[PDB]
Amino acid sequence: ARPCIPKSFGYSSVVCVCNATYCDSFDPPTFPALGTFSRYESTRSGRRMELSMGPIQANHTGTGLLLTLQPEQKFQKVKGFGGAMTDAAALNILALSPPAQNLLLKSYFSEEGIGYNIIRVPMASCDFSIRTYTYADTPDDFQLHNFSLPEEDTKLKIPLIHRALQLAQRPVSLLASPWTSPTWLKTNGAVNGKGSLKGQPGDIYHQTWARYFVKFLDAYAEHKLQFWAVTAENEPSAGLLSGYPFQCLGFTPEHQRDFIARDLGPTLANSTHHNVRLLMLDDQRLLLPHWAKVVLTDPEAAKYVHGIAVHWYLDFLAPAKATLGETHRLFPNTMLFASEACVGSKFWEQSVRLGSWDRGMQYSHSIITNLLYHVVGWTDWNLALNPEGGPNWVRNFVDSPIIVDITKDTFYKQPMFYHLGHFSKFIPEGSQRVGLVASQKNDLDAVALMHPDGSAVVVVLNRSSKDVPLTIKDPAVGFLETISPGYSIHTYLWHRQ
Ligand SMILES: *[C@H]1O[C@H](CO)[C@@H](O)[C@H](O)[C@H]1NC(C)=O
Repeated sequence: ARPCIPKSFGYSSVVCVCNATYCDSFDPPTFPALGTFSRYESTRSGRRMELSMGPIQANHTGTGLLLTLQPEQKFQKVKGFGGAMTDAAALNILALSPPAQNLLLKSYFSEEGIGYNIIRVPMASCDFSIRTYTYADTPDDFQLHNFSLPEEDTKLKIPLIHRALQLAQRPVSLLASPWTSPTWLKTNGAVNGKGSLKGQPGDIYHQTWARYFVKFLDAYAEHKLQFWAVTAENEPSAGLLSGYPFQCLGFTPEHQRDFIARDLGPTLANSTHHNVRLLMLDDQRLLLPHWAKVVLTDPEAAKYVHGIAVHWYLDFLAPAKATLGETHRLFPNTMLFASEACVGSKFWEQSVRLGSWDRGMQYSHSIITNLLYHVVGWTDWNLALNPEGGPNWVRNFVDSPIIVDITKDTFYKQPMFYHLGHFSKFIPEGSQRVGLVASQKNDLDAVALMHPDGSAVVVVLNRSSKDVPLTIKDPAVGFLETISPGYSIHTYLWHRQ
């Protein structure tokens, strides 16, 4: 029930200011009767997920673009939306006073916020850490007797995850991903650079690494936290590049295939955590469908892979059809999940641009393209970063939906936050993407889904500067007459009975 406190920092739009005693928020969900729709709108001009309502009439007065809901045409069901609880995000959140911390967590996970239901958790350190470390740095301890969780986990990440679940509107799913293994298991004996596991799949090195996954899950289970899934490795292709700066662990598609088939798969299966899902790839989509073909065409490996995790750098171009589309065609029964997204890597662009509407549009656009190409989930990177895009021990290069200003006990909600929210808040787990036919060529990006209870949700993004007259038809209800303003994003919701 609290509006956004706008503030400009010289970019295309504003950020919403939050501190220890104030943050913009929503009232509990209130669903209108059949014949009425709810519209949430955000615009570059300043509007932030503002709610309005209107009628769905039997008569059609519009003569422009028409989007027709086709509920009978069913597609993928949604797993959820969320972000990463990296060391950096945790450090930034915990730098605020407790009252502010709660307003930030509520913004993300609460019904008063945008209802995140997914949190990606790095297994030990990555570039968004203030130091390098793994859970077993003590050399040659192949039985992992000295495996343990550091302060980053027990004092920062875990307590914040518990608080998020507590505030959570919906059940939250945890996803774990490792960047590097202890250095004594790597060919190059370093946390980064070009290096992979030593030996070959099946040996003591590969068996210890797989055991590490189990140890990680055990440790977190001791802290009353269970995981929905883990990925086989974060960006496995990065560890094949000479001089790679961040923590990594190289795997060729063939190496991952064998590691999963011979080590990871069996090990997780024979553990008490057998129900945890295993996602392969967890890398850029331009590596598809090749990586998919190499791993999934091997029965011994395929039987352990539940889905394919993909990453994407919004600042770059990548054909979705040749990657996501082709991969779904070749393996229609293996879910596609976006495990990491980020923007601002442009060498000429600042890592953090407070109030950038473009970066927001890149987020919602990416989510729509993903949804239109079978993806069941979209996961952001760092939940929060400081004004310089840190802390990062190597270098700051990406933005974050929420920026924390510790010296002022305040945090800013970027347009990215709201563009993400237009989906995360209104698309609960179990929602199913359905048909939405455009009557003619247009400049809008749109997607329709059906909630588990049968109600409809349609997101419309206008990345152009011109207002677009629009009519949305639901065969069972009628016509919804509206207008998609230039540089705006809308989420429409309505009962179908
Ligand atoms: C920031 O939040 C409110 C809203 O603008 C502002 O009036 C106040 O000065 C700050 N709140 C506190 C006490 O931190």
